[PDB]
Amino acid sequence: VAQGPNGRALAESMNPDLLSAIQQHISIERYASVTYLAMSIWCAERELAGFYQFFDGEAKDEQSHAVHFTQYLIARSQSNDLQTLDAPRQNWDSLASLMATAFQMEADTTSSIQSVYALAERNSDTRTTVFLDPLIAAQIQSEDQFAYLLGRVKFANGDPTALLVIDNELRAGQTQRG
Amino acid sequence: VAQGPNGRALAESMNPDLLSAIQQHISIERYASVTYLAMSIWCAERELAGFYQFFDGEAKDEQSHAVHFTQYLIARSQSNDLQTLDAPRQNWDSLASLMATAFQMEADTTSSIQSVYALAERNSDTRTTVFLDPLIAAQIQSEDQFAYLLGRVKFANGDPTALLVIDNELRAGQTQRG
Amino acid sequence: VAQGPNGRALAESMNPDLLSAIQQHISIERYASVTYLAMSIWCAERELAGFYQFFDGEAKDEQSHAVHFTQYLIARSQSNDLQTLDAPRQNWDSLASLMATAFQMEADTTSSIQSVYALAERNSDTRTTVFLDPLIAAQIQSEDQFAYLLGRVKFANGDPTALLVIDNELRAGQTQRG
Amino acid sequence: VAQGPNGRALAESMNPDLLSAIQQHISIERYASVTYLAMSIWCAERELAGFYQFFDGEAKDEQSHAVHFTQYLIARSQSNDLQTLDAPRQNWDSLASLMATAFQMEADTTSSIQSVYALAERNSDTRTTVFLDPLIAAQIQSEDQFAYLLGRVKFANGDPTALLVIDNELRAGQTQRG
Ligand SMILES: [Cl-]
Ligand SMILES: [Cl-]
Ligand SMILES: [Cl-]
Ligand SMILES: [Cl-]
Ligand SMILES: [Cl-]
Ligand SMILES: [Cl-]
Ligand SMILES: [Cl-]
Ligand SMILES: [Cl-]
Ligand code: NA
Ligand code: NA
Ligand code: NA
Ligand code: NA
Ligand code: NA
Ligand code: NA
Ligand code: NA
Ligand code: NA
Ligand code: NA
Repeated sequence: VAQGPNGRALAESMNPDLLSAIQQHISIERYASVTYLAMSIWCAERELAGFYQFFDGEAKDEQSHAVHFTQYLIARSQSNDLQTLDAPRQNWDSLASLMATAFQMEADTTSSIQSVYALAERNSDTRTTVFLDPLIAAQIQSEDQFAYLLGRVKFANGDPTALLVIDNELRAGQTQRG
Repeated sequence: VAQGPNGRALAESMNPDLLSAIQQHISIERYASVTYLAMSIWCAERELAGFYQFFDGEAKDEQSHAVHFTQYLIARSQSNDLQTLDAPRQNWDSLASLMATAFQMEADTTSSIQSVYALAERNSDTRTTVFLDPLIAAQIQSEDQFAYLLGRVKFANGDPTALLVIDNELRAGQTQRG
Repeated sequence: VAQGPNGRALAESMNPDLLSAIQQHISIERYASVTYLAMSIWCAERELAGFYQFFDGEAKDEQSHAVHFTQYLIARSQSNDLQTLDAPRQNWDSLASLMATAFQMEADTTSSIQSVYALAERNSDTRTTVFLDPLIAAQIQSEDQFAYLLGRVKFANGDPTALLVIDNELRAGQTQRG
Repeated sequence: VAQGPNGRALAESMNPDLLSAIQQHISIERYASVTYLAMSIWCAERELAGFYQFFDGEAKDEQSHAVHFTQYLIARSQSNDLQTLDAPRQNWDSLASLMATAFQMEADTTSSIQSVYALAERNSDTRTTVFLDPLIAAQIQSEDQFAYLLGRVKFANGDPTALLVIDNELRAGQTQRG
């Protein structure tokens, strides 16, 4: 029995390019987390309490997704490498603009997973494509969700009354098409 | 065992300046109470039933805070001196203007406590700073709350529809960022 | 009514030095969080599942403490400024060495709060000293806790059997003197 | 409607190489089962009752996994071919050595599935890759589990006290990082 780079028994070696890609993806999700935290603060600063609560939860959920990846590396007997985290964006001119960045962030998170997925396929790492499959499924749901929130906010067309209505929807947990 | 000015056994004498400051602070909170009553009436007069209910409760709560201070003086064996209460403001041009006065009233209430706090520190009255600590903590929450209500009302920008939505929020007990 | 730097109604201006100190303290706690995450990974890599679970929870709790500070700034109508997060330490020669760093991290977190506290006292910011008081109280408990965990691990003197026993204690939630 | 080789209606023909690979994989899992039975006996012979119980359950679970594959062949209207089963290994010099073989057995089971998976991809048999996906997911968990058990036993470094502690963990059902 061989030992992996993190010292645990090694079921199957991992290509160093694939390892690096996963470690960077973990950074992407950690960065998405602090971005959603930044977005929650922006919403709180404008009394959009429902949006604040929503993004506070998204930040915690994205961090969980990141930790889920660190557990996979542990499971594969690979080393983790927790990286420097950039500061998030913190200023937006409108809620519509914030939601556009949020949607883009979710889509970019999926692109990162897709990048890791294709590397794993090239390396015939079937453990990793299997591991990623449900995360892609969740990303589809999140993209559908954030398209819904962005589109609904854009439909409001900057009217405060409509944005207060949506804010209250979010506070109630009405965050998807359902 | 010595007797305090109110006739009870005296654990520790209180500086007369500090006593006067507390007695005046009690007046401040009694005045905040009748102000919130005035504000509840203004809201009722305009069918803003949620705001009416909110301010009716604030008036009762502020009175309780005032009585809490009278109990402290009793506990310190100091005399109370319930003072003349000025008439409150009773006219505003808009709900936004009313909420501005309400926010200012809460902040001014905190300033009064801060004034008492600094006097107690000068007099090394640790009973009094300890007694005031949780009241300052509550004031932070109230300031955060009234900033939320004021900001949300200002966001409405005088639109009746938005103000009816917020009114209904208040009736439901949705009065903070949460 | 004046507006604070984050745009909300301003109950009382905050000195920019104090603001900066709080913003940096938020970074300290965010850094403590990712450090505990790093520590949880190290423990998982060595099959110390109880220590892994403990530090996984500490990481989430420290993040919550950080967010609690961001809410205070919101409450004070001050701007947040979420900063770059350094990479954590990730390598230790022994569990005893890891626990030493963990203890030091908790103590350094308290020192940071103490630094903010003294600045607030200089500025007579009683809202902030009151806000910090329960956090200092929690830090005392955490320091007592981490002294217990470190001392118990040191008592084991590197014996694997003893460390497995303690590991199982941690998995069960036995993490303090009780 | 055509009939498959086992006589049932045939939804889609299967390449004979892929069929043979699955039939041999069934043998692999049947062999893993009897190996874990052998391992349970070795542990029972040395009064390691927790390890005995663990491996007794693993043997039954591995047999279930094997039968799950036979059901897939039935579902695909393909013939099963239950093969001669070799005798398992039955002697080890230490629990650490036994656990090394167990870990290797789990990893080799995954390699067999990976081999079948790649054959199915070459044959564009999407039913089979889909069928295998959750089994690969389970194998990741089992590899993580057996790395944990092996690493924990190795950490004990042959000390009977530590091995008794771990034995009791296994009897309680504490068999993973959790
Ligand atoms: Cl908008
Ligand atoms: Cl951006
Ligand atoms: Cl208005
Ligand atoms: Cl006025
Ligand atoms: Cl140690
Ligand atoms: Cl260090
Ligand atoms: Cl051994
Ligand atoms: Cl062998
Ligand atoms: Na902001
Ligand atoms: Na980054
Ligand atoms: Na009136
Ligand atoms: Na008065
Ligand atoms: Na490590
Ligand atoms: Na940092
Ligand atoms: Na204090
Ligand atoms: Na035997
Ligand atoms: Na065989």
